This record gives sequence, structure tokens and C-alpha cells, in this order.
Amino acid sequence: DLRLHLLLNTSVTCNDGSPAGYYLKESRGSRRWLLFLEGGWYCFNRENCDSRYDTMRRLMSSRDWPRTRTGTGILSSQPEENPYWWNANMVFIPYCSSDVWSGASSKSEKNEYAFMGALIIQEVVRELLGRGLSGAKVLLLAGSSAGGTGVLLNVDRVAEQLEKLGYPAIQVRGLADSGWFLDNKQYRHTDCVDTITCAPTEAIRRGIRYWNGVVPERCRRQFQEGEEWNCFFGYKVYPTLRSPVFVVQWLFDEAQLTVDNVHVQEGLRLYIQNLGRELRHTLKDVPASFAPACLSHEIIIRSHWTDVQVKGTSLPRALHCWDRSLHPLKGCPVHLVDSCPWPHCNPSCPT
Ligand SMILES: *[C@@H]1O[C@H](CO)[C@@H](O)[C@H](O)[C@H]1NC(C)=O
Ligand SMILES: O=c1[nH]nc([N+](=O)[O-])c(Cl)c1Cl
Repeated sequence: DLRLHLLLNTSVTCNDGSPAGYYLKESRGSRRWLLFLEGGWYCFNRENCDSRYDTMRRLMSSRDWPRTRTGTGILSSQPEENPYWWNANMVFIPYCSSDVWSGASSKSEKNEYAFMGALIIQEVVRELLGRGLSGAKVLLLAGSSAGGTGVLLNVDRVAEQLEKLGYPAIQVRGLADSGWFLDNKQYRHTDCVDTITCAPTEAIRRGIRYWNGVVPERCRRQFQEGEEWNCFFGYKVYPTLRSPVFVVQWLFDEAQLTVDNVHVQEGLRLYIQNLGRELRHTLKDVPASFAPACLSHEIIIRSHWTDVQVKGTSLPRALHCWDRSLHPLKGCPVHLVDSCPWPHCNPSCPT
């Protein structure tokens, strides 16, 4: 189990002003630290945030969080379940800011909600330094879904924070799972008139304004004012990053298909095949990646994350090979992208 710590700086809050926090399981003697960002979509105006507060309140508030959580998948401390980093110091950071981990805005007389995702990450890192992180050799910032996008948006800022605080020996790296999206044409189209009909580019453009969202500096300087939404798309922000980042992405991610309005005749067959080909293309120059040809919403904190393989290599193995590469390697690959063109053409896909 990982134990809850609410942030000592209570000005760093979830959406409703309750303190943010993190769950921690220390591993004495290990100098590896895994900080995992939870996912769970986002909200981008008062009305859709209000709805989320009614039925997804744990994603907007710490008031009902449990005292402990069980670490699973890459957060498991059992080598049987986590061949990669079972002995690491484990940190699960709940997603309670609804801002893809990008926000820097407090609740105030002008703001019904606080959007502090970027500040939550910084505050967790700061408070962990007093709990052993100061001795770390590697800090892996990992995350799934909106948390995977959050890794891309925040890994270089964590690296900069530690450098400025006087810890240049901690190697900051990113692991972005299921957060690599395409700003593509939908299979069926709707103008952004309400929440359902609004495509992610427009929802994110509105969200950045509502959240006071921040993006990595080099990407911000490329796209400039009004266009920072571009930095939420992996293939555009990744080339701007300095920290090593390993990208895990299903070629047919269920969230991508959902925003594309895909719920099989020739038109849809071609659409799906083109989506997989486009995703594969965006990963061509990503040297550390794992992209199986599966239709899935499954994530790296699931207990059976060890089962899927690309070209005969599992993700825990690929991550271990990545660790070795950061000290090509005979029999220890790090670039694993399926080439077959249809979901479940890989037999190891999740059932
Ligand atoms: C608390 O957090 C806020 C927002 O990030 C920051 O401005 C302030 O300096 C922090 N205070 C302390 C004592 O760390
Ligand atoms: O959490 C998410 N899930 N899906 C998407 N998508 O566009 O497919 C996005 Cl942008 C986010 Cl932030």
C-alpha cells in the first residue's frame, strides 16, 4: 500500500480548494523514484466542470480520498507483477485539477474552481525532497491518459525545478502512457456547440484560458500566443523536450477513437487503417516507444501490464532496455512499434 500525504502547502489545491496530495511507499536504499500522474479527461467551462463535480468528485476534490491505495502494475512492489521497477520509491499523484496537469490558477472571487495541476506536480516534488528524493539518482515522471499528456507537459519543468533547487545529479525522465493523441479529422463531424460536440483542439484551447494553462517553454515559443493548444499533442511537443521520454501508445487508442466519433464497411475500415498508419508515422523518430496494434483503453498501472508484447518484447523489458541505454543493445530493443494494420493483429493484445 501507498500512504496518503496531503500537501503541507495547503494553497496548492484540487479544483474545489481542498488540498492536493500524493500517495507514497518509500523503499529505503533505492535511489529510484517513480512519480505517477493519474488521468481522467478534463473539464473546460463552468457548466461541464459543475457536472464533473457531481459524479466524478474524486477527480476534483481530496475530501473523500482514502488513507491508502494499492500500487498496481508499474506501481507494484512485487517483482512478479512489476519486473521493471518493483524496488523503487513509489508515488501516485491523484488527478484532482481537471486541467491535463497544466493549470496555474487558484480559486478566487473570479474563479469557482482552482486549476493547479502544474503547481501540484512542483509542490509534490518539493515536499518529497525532504522525504528522500534529495538522494535520488533517477526520477521517472510517468502517467496514463491525461496523466500521460501531463508527463509531456511537465517533465522538463521538473528537470528545471530540481536544477534550480541545487540537485543537478537527479536524472529526470518521462514515461507517457496513452497520452499521445492526434488532432485528426473525425470520422463524423460536429461543430463545437456543447461539450459532446467539441473536439479536443477546441476544448483544450478553451481550457487553457479557463485554467491559466501552461505549456513547456520551447514549445510555447514555437507556437506562440493563442496557439499553445498545439503543445498538448505529443507529436508536436515531444521534439521540443530535453528530458528522455519513453512513449507508450496503443495504435488504436479507445480515447482517440471516441473523440474521432468511432463507436465494418469500407469507409470506416480505411479510416481506422489510416489512423494506425498516422500514429505509427508520428512514432518513427521516437527512439523509446512501445506501440502495439490494439484497440484498448488499458493502462500501465494494470496488474497484467506484463502480458502484451511487440516483436516478442514486453513493456517491462523495453523499459529495462531503456534504462540500460541511458547508462543499440543486443537483444534489448527500445523502439517497438507494430506494423500490422488492424486492431488485434498482435495476438498479445488485451482481451
Ligand atoms: C505554496 O504554493 C504557492 C503556489 O504554488 C506558492 O506560491 C507558495 O510560495 C508556496 N508556499 C510555500 C511556503 O512553499
Ligand atoms: O485524456 C484525454 N483523453 N483523450 C484525449 N483525446 O484527444 O483522445 C485527450 Cl486530448 C485527453 Cl487529455
